[PDB]
Amino acid sequence: ATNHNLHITEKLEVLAKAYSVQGDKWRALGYAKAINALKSFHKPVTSYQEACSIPGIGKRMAEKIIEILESGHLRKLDHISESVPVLELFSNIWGAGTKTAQMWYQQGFRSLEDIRSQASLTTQQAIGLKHYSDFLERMPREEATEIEQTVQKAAQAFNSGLLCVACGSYRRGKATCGDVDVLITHPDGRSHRGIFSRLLDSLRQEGFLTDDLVSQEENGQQQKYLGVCRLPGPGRRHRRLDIIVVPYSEFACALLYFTGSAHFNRSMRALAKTKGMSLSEHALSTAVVRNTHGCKVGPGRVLPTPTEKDVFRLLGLPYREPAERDW
DNA sequence: CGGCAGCGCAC
DNA sequence: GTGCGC
DNA sequence: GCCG
Ligand SMILES: C[As](C)(=O)[O-]
Ligand SMILES: [Mg+2]
Ligand code: NA
Repeated sequence: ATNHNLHITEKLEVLAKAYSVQGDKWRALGYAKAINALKSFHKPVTSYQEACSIPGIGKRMAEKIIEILESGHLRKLDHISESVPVLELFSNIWGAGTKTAQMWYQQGFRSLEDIRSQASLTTQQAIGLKHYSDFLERMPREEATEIEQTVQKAAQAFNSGLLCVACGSYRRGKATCGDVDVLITHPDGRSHRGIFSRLLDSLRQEGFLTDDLVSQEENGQQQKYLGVCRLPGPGRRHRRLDIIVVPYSEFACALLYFTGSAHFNRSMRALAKTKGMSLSEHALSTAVVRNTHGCKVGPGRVLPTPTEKDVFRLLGLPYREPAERDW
Protein backbone atom coordinates (compact mmCIF):
# COMPACT_ATOMS: atom_id res chain seq x y z
CA ALA A 1 0.00 0.00 0.00
CA THR A 2 1.98 2.98 -1.33
CA ASN A 3 1.86 6.32 0.50
CA HIS A 4 0.69 9.24 -1.62
CA ASN A 5 1.33 11.79 1.12
CA LEU A 6 5.04 11.28 1.76
CA HIS A 7 6.32 14.84 2.17
CA ILE A 8 3.47 15.32 4.65
CA THR A 9 3.91 12.15 6.69
CA GLU A 10 7.64 12.87 6.69
CA LYS A 11 7.31 16.27 8.26
CA LEU A 12 4.71 14.94 10.70
CA GLU A 13 6.94 12.06 11.79
CA VAL A 14 9.55 14.60 12.90
CA LEU A 15 7.16 16.57 15.09
CA ALA A 16 5.75 13.34 16.47
CA LYS A 17 9.18 12.04 17.42
CA ALA A 18 9.94 15.40 19.01
CA TYR A 19 6.90 15.28 21.27
CA SER A 20 7.67 11.67 22.15
CA VAL A 21 11.26 12.29 23.32
CA GLN A 22 10.08 15.24 25.39
CA GLY A 23 7.61 13.11 27.30
CA ASP A 24 4.29 14.04 25.69
CA LYS A 25 3.50 10.40 24.92
CA TRP A 26 -0.26 10.78 24.42
CA ARG A 27 0.10 13.60 21.93
CA ALA A 28 2.76 11.48 20.24
CA LEU A 29 0.24 8.64 20.07
CA GLY A 30 -2.30 10.85 18.30
CA TYR A 31 0.22 11.91 15.70
CA ALA A 32 1.22 8.31 15.01
CA LYS A 33 -2.36 7.20 14.46
CA ALA A 34 -3.01 10.14 12.11
CA ILE A 35 0.27 9.50 10.30
CA ASN A 36 -0.76 5.90 9.74
CA ALA A 37 -4.07 6.95 8.23
CA LEU A 38 -2.33 9.43 5.94
CA LYS A 39 -0.09 6.66 4.65
CA SER A 40 -2.89 4.13 4.12
CA PHE A 41 -5.31 6.67 2.63
CA HIS A 42 -6.59 5.46 -0.74
CA LYS A 43 -5.16 8.61 -2.38
CA PRO A 44 -3.35 12.00 -1.87
CA VAL A 45 -4.98 14.60 0.40
CA THR A 46 -6.10 17.74 -1.36
CA SER A 47 -8.45 19.55 1.03
CA TYR A 48 -9.04 20.39 4.68
CA GLN A 49 -12.52 18.91 4.42
CA GLU A 50 -11.14 15.73 2.89
CA ALA A 51 -8.57 15.46 5.67
CA CYS A 52 -11.27 15.81 8.34
CA SER A 53 -13.22 12.88 6.91
CA ILE A 54 -10.44 10.46 7.77
CA PRO A 55 -10.88 8.91 11.24
CA GLY A 56 -7.86 9.83 13.33
CA ILE A 57 -7.56 13.29 11.83
CA GLY A 58 -9.19 16.22 13.57
CA LYS A 59 -9.22 19.93 12.96
CA ARG A 60 -5.74 20.49 14.32
CA MET A 61 -4.11 17.71 12.33
CA ALA A 62 -5.97 18.72 9.14
CA GLU A 63 -4.71 22.19 9.82
CA LYS A 64 -1.10 20.98 9.75
CA ILE A 65 -1.61 18.58 6.86
CA ILE A 66 -2.97 21.32 4.63
CA GLU A 67 -0.20 23.74 5.62
CA ILE A 68 2.41 21.30 4.34
CA LEU A 69 0.40 20.49 1.22
CA GLU A 70 0.09 24.14 0.22
CA SER A 71 3.29 25.72 1.61
CA GLY A 72 5.54 22.67 1.50
CA HIS A 73 6.71 23.54 5.01
CA LEU A 74 5.62 23.19 8.63
CA ARG A 75 6.41 26.17 10.87
CA LYS A 76 6.05 24.09 14.05
CA LEU A 77 9.24 22.25 13.06
CA ASP A 78 11.19 25.51 13.30
CA HIS A 79 10.25 26.06 16.94
CA ILE A 80 11.25 22.56 18.08
CA SER A 81 13.66 22.61 21.03
CA GLU A 82 17.33 22.33 20.10
CA SER A 83 17.58 19.63 22.76
CA VAL A 84 15.48 17.13 20.82
CA PRO A 85 18.33 15.55 18.82
CA VAL A 86 20.26 14.91 22.06
CA LEU A 87 17.21 13.76 24.04
CA GLU A 88 16.69 11.17 21.30
CA LEU A 89 20.33 10.11 21.45
CA PHE A 90 20.06 9.54 25.19
CA SER A 91 16.70 7.78 24.96
CA ASN A 92 18.07 5.36 22.37
CA ILE A 93 19.69 3.77 25.41
CA TRP A 94 17.66 0.79 26.64
CA GLY A 95 16.46 1.70 30.11
CA ALA A 96 16.64 5.47 29.75
CA GLY A 97 13.37 7.24 28.99
CA THR A 98 12.48 10.93 28.67
CA LYS A 99 12.97 11.77 32.34
CA THR A 100 16.45 10.31 32.41
CA ALA A 101 17.24 11.95 29.07
CA GLN A 102 16.00 15.32 30.34
CA MET A 103 18.00 14.93 33.57
CA TRP A 104 21.18 14.16 31.68
CA TYR A 105 20.61 17.11 29.37
CA GLN A 106 20.02 19.44 32.32
CA GLN A 107 23.30 18.24 33.84
CA GLY A 108 24.96 19.54 30.69
CA PHE A 109 25.57 16.21 28.92
CA ARG A 110 25.52 16.12 25.12
CA SER A 111 27.25 13.03 23.73
CA LEU A 112 27.22 9.33 24.47
CA GLU A 113 30.76 9.88 25.73
CA ASP A 114 29.63 12.43 28.29
CA ILE A 115 27.15 9.84 29.52
CA ARG A 116 29.71 7.05 29.60
CA SER A 117 32.08 9.32 31.54
CA GLN A 118 30.04 11.50 33.89
CA ALA A 119 26.51 10.14 33.87
CA SER A 120 25.08 8.07 36.71
CA LEU A 121 23.72 4.84 35.20
CA THR A 122 21.42 2.06 36.34
CA THR A 123 22.48 -1.54 35.81
CA GLN A 124 20.12 -1.78 32.82
CA GLN A 125 21.20 1.55 31.31
CA ALA A 126 24.88 0.60 31.60
CA ILE A 127 24.20 -2.56 29.62
CA GLY A 128 22.12 -0.50 27.23
CA LEU A 129 25.04 1.88 26.85
CA LYS A 130 27.77 -0.63 26.07
CA HIS A 131 25.49 -2.23 23.48
CA TYR A 132 24.20 1.05 22.02
CA SER A 133 25.27 0.37 18.43
CA ASP A 134 24.26 -3.29 18.46
CA PHE A 135 20.80 -2.63 19.95
CA LEU A 136 20.21 0.18 17.52
CA GLU A 137 20.48 -1.93 14.39
CA ARG A 138 17.70 -4.28 13.24
CA MET A 139 19.02 -7.82 12.77
CA PRO A 140 18.37 -9.87 9.64
CA ARG A 141 15.32 -12.09 9.91
CA GLU A 142 17.74 -15.01 9.43
CA GLU A 143 19.67 -14.18 12.59
CA ALA A 144 16.42 -13.98 14.55
CA THR A 145 15.74 -17.52 13.35
CA GLU A 146 19.11 -18.80 14.59
CA ILE A 147 18.50 -17.15 17.96
CA GLU A 148 15.11 -18.83 18.26
CA GLN A 149 16.68 -22.16 17.31
CA THR A 150 19.35 -21.75 19.96
CA VAL A 151 16.77 -21.20 22.65
CA GLN A 152 14.53 -23.98 21.34
CA LYS A 153 17.24 -26.62 21.17
CA ALA A 154 18.36 -25.85 24.73
CA ALA A 155 14.79 -25.92 26.02
CA GLN A 156 13.83 -29.19 24.27
CA ALA A 157 16.83 -30.84 25.89
CA PHE A 158 14.91 -30.63 29.18
CA ASN A 159 11.58 -31.65 27.67
CA SER A 160 11.11 -32.58 24.00
CA GLY A 161 7.39 -31.77 23.98
CA LEU A 162 7.82 -28.04 24.65
CA LEU A 163 6.49 -25.63 22.04
CA CYS A 164 8.75 -22.58 21.20
CA VAL A 165 7.91 -19.74 18.83
CA ALA A 166 9.50 -16.39 18.15
CA CYS A 167 6.96 -13.57 18.21
CA GLY A 168 7.21 -9.79 17.71
CA SER A 169 8.08 -8.34 14.32
CA TYR A 170 9.71 -11.64 13.39
CA ARG A 171 6.41 -13.51 13.51
CA ARG A 172 4.80 -10.65 11.59
CA GLY A 173 7.13 -11.56 8.71
CA LYS A 174 9.45 -8.54 8.70
CA ALA A 175 12.79 -8.79 6.92
CA THR A 176 14.59 -7.31 9.92
CA CYS A 177 13.94 -7.39 13.67
CA GLY A 178 15.00 -5.19 16.55
CA ASP A 179 14.82 -8.08 19.02
CA VAL A 180 13.64 -11.63 19.55
CA ASP A 181 10.88 -12.76 21.90
CA VAL A 182 10.79 -16.52 22.36
CA LEU A 183 7.49 -17.72 23.85
CA ILE A 184 7.60 -21.20 25.42
CA THR A 185 4.80 -23.50 26.62
CA HIS A 186 3.84 -27.19 26.76
CA PRO A 187 0.61 -28.75 25.38
CA ASP A 188 0.10 -30.94 28.45
CA GLY A 189 -0.67 -27.89 30.59
CA ARG A 190 1.92 -28.38 33.33
CA SER A 191 5.30 -29.55 32.05
CA HIS A 192 6.34 -25.95 31.32
CA ARG A 193 6.95 -25.58 35.05
CA GLY A 194 10.50 -25.78 36.29
CA ILE A 195 11.90 -24.99 32.83
CA PHE A 196 12.55 -21.25 32.99
CA SER A 197 15.43 -21.26 35.47
CA ARG A 198 17.38 -24.23 34.19
CA LEU A 199 16.96 -22.95 30.64
CA LEU A 200 18.53 -19.57 31.40
CA ASP A 201 21.17 -21.58 33.22
CA SER A 202 21.89 -23.83 30.27
CA LEU A 203 22.07 -20.82 27.93
CA ARG A 204 24.46 -18.96 30.27
CA GLN A 205 26.73 -21.95 30.71
CA GLU A 206 27.09 -22.24 26.95
CA GLY A 207 27.89 -18.51 26.80
CA PHE A 208 24.82 -17.57 24.74
CA LEU A 209 23.42 -15.03 27.24
CA THR A 210 25.89 -12.23 27.84
CA ASP A 211 23.90 -9.78 29.99
CA ASP A 212 20.65 -9.75 32.00
CA LEU A 213 18.30 -6.74 31.92
CA VAL A 214 15.68 -8.45 34.11
CA SER A 215 16.79 -11.92 35.18
CA GLN A 216 13.29 -12.95 36.19
CA GLU A 217 9.91 -11.28 36.04
CA GLU A 218 6.88 -13.05 37.55
CA ASN A 219 3.57 -11.98 36.04
CA GLY A 220 0.87 -14.32 37.30
CA GLN A 221 1.88 -17.72 35.93
CA GLN A 222 4.08 -16.21 33.22
CA GLN A 223 7.84 -16.08 33.70
CA LYS A 224 9.76 -13.61 31.58
CA TYR A 225 13.43 -12.98 30.97
CA LEU A 226 14.69 -9.74 29.39
CA GLY A 227 18.31 -9.98 28.35
CA VAL A 228 21.10 -9.91 25.83
CA CYS A 229 22.44 -12.73 23.70
CA ARG A 230 25.11 -13.27 21.04
CA LEU A 231 25.33 -16.28 18.73
CA PRO A 232 28.65 -18.16 18.60
CA GLY A 233 30.97 -17.04 15.84
CA PRO A 234 33.35 -14.17 15.12
CA GLY A 235 31.75 -10.92 14.05
CA ARG A 236 28.38 -11.58 15.69
CA ARG A 237 26.62 -8.63 17.34
CA HIS A 238 24.86 -8.72 20.73
CA ARG A 239 21.05 -8.80 20.47
CA ARG A 240 18.01 -8.09 22.63
CA LEU A 241 16.43 -11.40 23.66
CA ASP A 242 13.30 -12.02 25.73
CA ILE A 243 12.18 -15.44 26.90
CA ILE A 244 8.66 -16.08 28.16
CA VAL A 245 7.37 -19.32 29.65
CA VAL A 246 3.61 -19.60 30.01
CA PRO A 247 1.07 -22.25 30.95
CA TYR A 248 -0.68 -23.68 27.87
CA SER A 249 -4.05 -22.24 28.91
CA GLU A 250 -2.65 -18.74 28.28
CA PHE A 251 -0.59 -19.57 25.18
CA ALA A 252 -3.03 -18.11 22.68
CA CYS A 253 -3.35 -14.71 24.39
CA ALA A 254 0.37 -14.65 25.15
CA LEU A 255 1.10 -15.41 21.50
CA LEU A 256 -1.25 -12.65 20.40
CA TYR A 257 0.12 -10.10 22.83
CA PHE A 258 3.83 -10.65 22.18
CA THR A 259 3.36 -10.77 18.41
CA GLY A 260 1.85 -7.28 18.57
CA SER A 261 2.30 -4.85 17.09
CA ALA A 262 1.74 -2.46 20.01
CA HIS A 263 -0.86 -0.64 17.87
CA PHE A 264 -2.60 -3.91 17.05
CA ASN A 265 -2.81 -4.88 20.71
CA ARG A 266 -4.12 -1.40 21.49
CA SER A 267 -6.91 -1.74 18.94
CA MET A 268 -7.79 -5.21 20.21
CA ARG A 269 -8.15 -3.97 23.81
CA ALA A 270 -10.35 -1.09 22.67
CA LEU A 271 -12.56 -3.52 20.79
CA ALA A 272 -12.74 -5.96 23.69
CA LYS A 273 -13.88 -3.09 25.88
CA THR A 274 -16.77 -2.23 23.54
CA LYS A 275 -17.94 -5.86 23.81
CA GLY A 276 -17.70 -5.75 27.60
CA MET A 277 -14.46 -7.74 27.73
CA SER A 278 -10.79 -7.17 28.52
CA LEU A 279 -7.79 -8.58 26.66
CA SER A 280 -4.41 -9.07 28.32
CA GLU A 281 -1.29 -11.14 27.78
CA HIS A 282 -3.01 -13.67 30.03
CA ALA A 283 -6.51 -14.01 28.66
CA LEU A 284 -9.70 -12.68 27.14
CA SER A 285 -12.11 -12.04 30.02
CA THR A 286 -15.54 -10.58 30.75
CA ALA A 287 -15.22 -7.05 32.17
CA VAL A 288 -14.43 -6.82 35.89
CA VAL A 289 -17.09 -6.21 38.53
CA ARG A 290 -17.22 -2.65 39.93
CA ASN A 291 -19.09 -1.19 42.94
CA THR A 292 -21.34 1.89 42.95
CA HIS A 293 -18.24 4.07 43.15
CA GLY A 294 -17.27 2.22 39.98
CA CYS A 295 -14.15 0.42 41.15
CA LYS A 296 -12.62 -2.98 40.45
CA VAL A 297 -13.74 -5.25 43.27
CA GLY A 298 -13.91 -8.59 41.47
CA PRO A 299 -12.06 -10.07 38.43
CA GLY A 300 -13.97 -11.03 35.32
CA ARG A 301 -14.41 -14.63 34.25
CA VAL A 302 -11.74 -15.92 31.86
CA LEU A 303 -13.13 -17.03 28.49
CA PRO A 304 -11.00 -20.04 27.47
CA THR A 305 -9.13 -19.56 24.20
CA PRO A 306 -6.96 -22.50 22.96
CA THR A 307 -5.78 -20.71 19.82
CA GLU A 308 -5.50 -17.16 18.58
CA LYS A 309 -8.50 -17.83 16.34
CA ASP A 310 -10.60 -18.54 19.41
CA VAL A 311 -9.77 -15.02 20.61
CA PHE A 312 -10.80 -13.45 17.31
CA ARG A 313 -13.98 -15.54 17.21
CA LEU A 314 -15.11 -14.56 20.70
CA LEU A 315 -14.55 -10.91 19.76
CA GLY A 316 -16.73 -11.34 16.69
CA LEU A 317 -13.73 -10.64 14.49
CA PRO A 318 -12.31 -12.17 11.29
CA TYR A 319 -8.99 -13.85 12.01
CA ARG A 320 -6.04 -11.66 11.02
CA GLU A 321 -2.80 -13.33 9.97
CA PRO A 322 0.29 -12.14 11.88
CA ALA A 323 1.63 -10.47 8.73
CA GLU A 324 -1.43 -8.20 8.80
CA ARG A 325 -1.03 -7.02 12.42
CA ASP A 326 1.03 -3.86 11.90
CA TRP A 327 -2.00 -1.78 12.87
C1' DC B 1 -13.21 16.49 30.00
C1' DG B 2 -11.04 11.68 30.82
C1' DG B 3 -9.33 7.48 28.37
C1' DC B 4 -5.96 6.13 25.04
C1' DA B 5 -4.10 -1.27 29.38
C1' DG B 6 -1.91 -2.50 33.06
C1' DC B 7 1.78 -5.18 34.65
C1' DG B 8 6.56 -6.14 37.39
C1' DC B 9 10.74 -4.91 37.75
C1' DA B 10 15.11 -1.73 39.41
C1' DC B 11 15.79 2.15 42.11
C1' DG C 1 6.11 5.77 44.66
C1' DT C 2 8.46 6.82 39.84
C1' DG C 3 10.50 5.53 35.53
C1' DC C 4 10.78 2.23 32.09
C1' DG C 5 9.77 -1.37 28.74
C1' DC C 6 6.83 -4.98 27.84
C1' DG D 1 -2.81 14.55 19.26
C1' DC D 2 -8.05 11.95 18.59
C1' DC D 3 -12.37 10.24 20.24
C1' DG D 4 -16.94 10.22 22.63
C1 LIG E 1 -14.13 18.55 20.30
AS1 LIG E 1 -14.67 17.02 19.64
C2 LIG E 1 -15.13 17.06 17.74
O1 LIG E 1 -13.47 16.02 19.83
O2 LIG E 1 -15.92 16.38 20.50
MG1 LIG F 1 -6.53 16.37 27.30
NA1 NA G 1 15.21 4.17 25.90
